[PDB]
Amino acid sequence: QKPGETKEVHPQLTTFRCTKRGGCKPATNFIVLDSLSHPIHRAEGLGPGGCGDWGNPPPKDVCPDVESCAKNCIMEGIPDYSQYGVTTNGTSLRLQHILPDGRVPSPRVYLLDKTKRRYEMLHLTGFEFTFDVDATKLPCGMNSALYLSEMHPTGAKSKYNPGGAYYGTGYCDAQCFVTPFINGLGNIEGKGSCCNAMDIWEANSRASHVAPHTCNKKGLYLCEGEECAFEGVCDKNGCGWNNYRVNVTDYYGRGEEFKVNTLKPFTVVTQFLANRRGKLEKIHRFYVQDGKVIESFYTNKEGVPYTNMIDDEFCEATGSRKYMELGATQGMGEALTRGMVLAMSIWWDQGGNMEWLDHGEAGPCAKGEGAPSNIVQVEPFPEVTYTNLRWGEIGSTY
Ligand SMILES: *[C@@H]1O[C@H](CO)[C@@H](O)[C@H](O)[C@H]1NC(C)=O
Ligand SMILES: *[C@@H]1O[C@H](CO)[C@@H](O)[C@H](O)[C@H]1NC(C)=O
Repeated sequence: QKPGETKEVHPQLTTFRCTKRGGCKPATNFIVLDSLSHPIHRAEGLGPGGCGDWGNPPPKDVCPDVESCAKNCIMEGIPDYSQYGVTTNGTSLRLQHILPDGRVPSPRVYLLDKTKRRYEMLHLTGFEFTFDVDATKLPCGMNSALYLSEMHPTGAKSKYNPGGAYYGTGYCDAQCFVTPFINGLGNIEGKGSCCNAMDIWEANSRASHVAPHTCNKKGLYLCEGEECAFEGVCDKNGCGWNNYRVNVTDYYGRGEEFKVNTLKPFTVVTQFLANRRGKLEKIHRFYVQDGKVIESFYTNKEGVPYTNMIDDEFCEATGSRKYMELGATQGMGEALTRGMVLAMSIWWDQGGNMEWLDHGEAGPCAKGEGAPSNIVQVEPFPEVTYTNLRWGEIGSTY
């Protein structure tokens, strides 16, 4: 859409680049909200309303073609990110789901490089990514997420998309969802926005999930028809890793009786281990709390290979068919090596209560506990804070 008059004021976030010899060194980065979360309205004289809702093409009368959509739909800058539940303080990023004015911004943001015009590209095969988190105010049904998508570095800045990454354009993931704009351009044919995605962190205070998602396409692919579906170009399900699903029920939760106690803040380490030819082979997650390393659990379920790490053998044995067919752990790693954009978000799920994260086989939450109508009785103001984002050499971030 056309950038409007209103100025965009991005929150600044200090992050770190780490090596064993040099330790962790500060770097200046900026934070940008998703393009379609900025105010999107019609050009002067066309009346009130936006340019389409999630899941659909843009409206045909303001957008009959890309060129008309590019002048008839306006995307305003956000001068005060706090009005969308997004604030920073030095090395910390606070995401608030619900505000006191009653809105539910549910923010999704990306990490911009120091120029503000290009996303920070992370290349993590053979390296590790680490962060500290406070998950106390995330009850059953909430999802705080921190992940990588293979978005274009400038947000696909182009003739009809002059805003680019400065405005948060170019979102994609492995779900191939239909959005009214893709790469900042009206999505006239209602295609889906597809790309490889590494779900580093999807969690609340009750459960923690990790999952790589492969696609057989490089970068953002605009799919049509069956390309967008389950047997198409991307792996919807991913290769999931959750202590509850592998029958280790005392690892993570609210209380001293769990090895990772979500009543207190903790550190989350994720290592992308490669073979001697440079291809990703294993994904290893462990935690640090109160100055002590907390090793990963090992699997404990009949029919699941004994492992403390994500790998092809584990993914295949747990039924992750599309993950294997669309590239497997090596394919995930090839996307990581090309370069990925960091996304952070906080959201709930009116349709299914986030059951795949923390109910049944996945956690301790009861049927209905995760509904939004019930979340607000437990915690009226859900939020998450991420602090000291840092990445680099194996063994150097913690
Ligand atoms: C920013 O962080 C410092 C602690 O490092 C804290 O003392 C201060 O209250 C924080 N600022 C805001 C606006 O919360
Ligand atoms: C789950 O773990 C318990 C031990 O805590 C064990 O008795 C049970 O057999 C395990 N279940 C499966 C399906 O392996």
